[PDB]
Amino acid sequence: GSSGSSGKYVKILYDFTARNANELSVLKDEVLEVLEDGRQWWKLRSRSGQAGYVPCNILGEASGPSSG
Repeated sequence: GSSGSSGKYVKILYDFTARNANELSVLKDEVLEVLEDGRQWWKLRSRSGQAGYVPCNILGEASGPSSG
């Protein structure tokens, strides 16, 4: 089952079009769920239930104004 309920996320900076399955298709101003980090390409997962790899170049730190 679910391990953690409170982790981290990434806010897409540039709209990316997954060239293949291995890749994930995201848009700008989007927030996916980071699964694998500290690696060449991160593995995010859309709300649709899809998971792919993308460049961290477009990735960016996601933070909120009021949320401890």
